[PDB]
Amino acid sequence: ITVKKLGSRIGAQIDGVRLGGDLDPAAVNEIRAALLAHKVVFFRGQHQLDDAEQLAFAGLLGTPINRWHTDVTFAANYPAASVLRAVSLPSYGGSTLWANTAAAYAELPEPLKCLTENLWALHTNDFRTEHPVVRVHPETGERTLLAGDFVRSFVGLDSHESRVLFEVLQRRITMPENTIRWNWAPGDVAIWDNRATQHRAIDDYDDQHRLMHRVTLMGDVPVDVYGQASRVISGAPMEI
Amino acid sequence: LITVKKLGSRIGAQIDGVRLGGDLDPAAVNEIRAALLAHKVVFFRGQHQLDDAEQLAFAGLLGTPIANRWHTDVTFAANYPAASVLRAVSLPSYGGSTLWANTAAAYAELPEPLKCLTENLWALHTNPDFRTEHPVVRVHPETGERTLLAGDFVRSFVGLDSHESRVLFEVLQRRITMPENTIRWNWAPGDVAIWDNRATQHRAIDDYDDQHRLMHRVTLMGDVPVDVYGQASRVI
Ligand SMILES: [Fe+3]
Ligand SMILES: [Fe+3]
Repeated sequence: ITVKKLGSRIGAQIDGVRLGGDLDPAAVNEIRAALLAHKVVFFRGQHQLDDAEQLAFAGLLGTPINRWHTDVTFAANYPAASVLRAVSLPSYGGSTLWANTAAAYAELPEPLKCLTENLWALHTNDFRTEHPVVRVHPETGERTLLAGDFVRSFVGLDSHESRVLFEVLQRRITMPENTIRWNWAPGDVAIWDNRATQHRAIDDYDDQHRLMHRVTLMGDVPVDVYGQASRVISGAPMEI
Repeated sequence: LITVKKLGSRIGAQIDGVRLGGDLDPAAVNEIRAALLAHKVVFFRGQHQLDDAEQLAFAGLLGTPIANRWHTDVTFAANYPAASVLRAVSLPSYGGSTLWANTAAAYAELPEPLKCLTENLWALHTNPDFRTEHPVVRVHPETGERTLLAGDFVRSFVGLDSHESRVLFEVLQRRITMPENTIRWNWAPGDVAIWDNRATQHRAIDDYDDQHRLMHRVTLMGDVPVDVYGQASRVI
């Protein structure tokens, strides 16, 4: 199977694969590895995928369970990844954005690294979690920025400071050079590494009917560059 | 003779029981120097005898004789002044007060993430074509206190873009100039101020309309800053 790089920082297309439960572990590995490298990966023409068969496919990768965000970061062990398929699409608009939060850390100036490495944030939805702003990716070892719309404030700074620094970091993360905007066709499937991305839907299709189907994979508790784990202030962990 | 009286919990003190001038006791000079370094700006009242001559001579006893935006003096230069001695000559009928902020306390009260940031940030200062790259945290060469070096002569932070620079500059300045960290002085005739330019910012206030206001300043030579790693500011 084949992997086409869609831009220099994020995104790839994968060809030669019919997604579903029957996949050869060597293929499944190539996909996993493509996902970890490119952060978000696309398959086209998967018209045969239905609800049951998406789930089944998801199951080979891990364990099934508007504004820029990482999914369910108001919880401690937020998802590692999702598989999203187009079901019915609008006649125009409806594209989706992803940003690479590992590339975004790696390109911080040294002073902003020192800042983010030591910075922690309260995320909320009731769910309240203090997470580090820089996590060590458990599979890749890359440090990734952890922020997005669930953030309420930063631990130890005031309102005004929190909001300003939040915007500084979000502007780097969402800089067009670090993002991919996907135009959805029928039979499109997307898979993203939620431990190294943010995403955002675009509401540019007037009130048109749109329906996607998503399967989400269970993820772990972030740890910072010192090994300290996120802290539950409020709410339960996610469970299967 | 001399007493030093705290004027605010973070900055400022008045010193009485001292006629300023070239004639001062070395113990008296030292007790002033001490207060200046602890309190960042100090004030002497009723110094009606002082004149240009006696101020310069007094200034000479402290070190070596060389505005309504918040700034540290002459930071576009590498070896910017350590301190200044300033006397009211002619004050307006209203207005004319002056602000100082304590840039050592400002550093010290930074959340640690922000200390990390500032310990590693360098700023380009400019002004007739002066340009220096200063650390944002300098190590005070007499007290060893770490102090924020910023103010209006800053154009940008090194390795950061324009938007970022501005935004972080404003985050810093907001902490530095928080009213709890500042002193606003109402000048009376005979008043003299001395401030440590290595641990302050100051600001004049233009709330006296047209009027004439005249002060006399004697500035003292300071050395080049170094960061917390020993690195010197670099002339461009
Ligand atoms: Fe989402
Ligand atoms: Fe000045």
